[PDB]
Amino acid sequence: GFKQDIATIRGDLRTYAQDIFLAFLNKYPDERRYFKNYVGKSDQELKSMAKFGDHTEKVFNLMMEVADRATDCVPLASDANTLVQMKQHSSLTTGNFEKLFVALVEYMRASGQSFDSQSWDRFGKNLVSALSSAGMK
Amino acid sequence: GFKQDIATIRGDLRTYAQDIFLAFLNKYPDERRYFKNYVGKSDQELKSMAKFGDHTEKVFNLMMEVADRATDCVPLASDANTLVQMKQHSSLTTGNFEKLFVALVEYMRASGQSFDSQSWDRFGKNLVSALSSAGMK
Ligand code: HEM
Ligand code: HEM
Ligand SMILES: Oc1ccc(Cl)cc1
Ligand SMILES: Oc1ccc(Cl)cc1
Repeated sequence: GFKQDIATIRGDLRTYAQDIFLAFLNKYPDERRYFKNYVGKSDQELKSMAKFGDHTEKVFNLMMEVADRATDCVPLASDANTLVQMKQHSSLTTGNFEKLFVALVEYMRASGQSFDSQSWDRFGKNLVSALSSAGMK
Repeated sequence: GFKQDIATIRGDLRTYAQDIFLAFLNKYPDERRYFKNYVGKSDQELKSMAKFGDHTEKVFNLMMEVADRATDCVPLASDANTLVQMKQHSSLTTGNFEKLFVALVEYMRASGQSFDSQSWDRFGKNLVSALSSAGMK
């Protein structure tokens, strides 16, 4: 289930992080406007940019911690508050997060691994509600 | 064949029991709610818990006894009745058992071992029928 999925992702995190974030950017190409120098590039081109791998891994490092600190897929209020207050997130709204989780869930349902995709959908929804509660537009 | 599979499983009952049970919960995550003490725990966390290894083994011990007592993958009526009237199975339906055997067969097919998967599928089918006859919804 959800807890084991965290361990699964953490066991091969860079690969899962890149593949999920790529799924997100390919599903929602206009989301590249938040990220400098990602436009006009194929997956393989992105994966060879030093910053892409480093940054995507850090995002998923933190996502796994938030998920791991959750109870029944409900994140901590302080984790939501940190995500809202991060300067790197100043121009984001809940819809950015919703779209990332739609892509994440769709990646999980399509993959060879027995992810508990329904729990990640719940977690995504609960995170969006928490971000809203913490003051994200 | 089926008889050898019973010997194989019995030979390392702890491991196979835990492996197949987890394959079951992974394929059908909603089933975890029947085991409230296993909720929100990783696979390694679960294996450190006394009752997880002990109770899952006891489940598969009885499964093997039922399997061994069967003729041509047809279990005894008395064994089916034991399963229906166990207090722990009061809120269960044949669908719970179907799912366990679907996962068990999938596990067998995906393992590198020459399990008689078709026989376990048939055993599962015959047991589900027997449970129904014994009054399980
Ligand atoms: C649970 C979901 C998310 C987590 C845990 C998270 C976490 C992080 C972390 C840890 C960083 C720092 C990375 C670094 O400096 O190397 C970062 C940066 C950033 N994030 Fe988020 N993030 C999430 C969702 C999103 C979403 C949905 C977007 C927009 C679609 C976004 C946009 C950005 C941007 C623009 C930066 C700075 C530029 C960059 O790293 O390329 N984040 N995020
Ligand atoms: C042929 C298949 C099955 C056999 C032989 C079997 C046998 C057993 C046995 C021997 C126990 C007692 C374990 C102990 O406490 O020492 C048990 C308990 C229990 N079983 Fe079943 N079972 C089967 C299928 C299922 C299924 C499909 C479910 C639900 C999805 C289920 C749910 C439970 C629950 C909730 C308990 C009590 C929890 C616990 O033991 O900690 N069983 N079963
Ligand atoms: O640098 C990155 C990489 C992935 C995400 Cl979701 C956000 C920022
Ligand atoms: O504790 C347990 C473990 C597995 C099963 Cl089927 C029932 C109870």
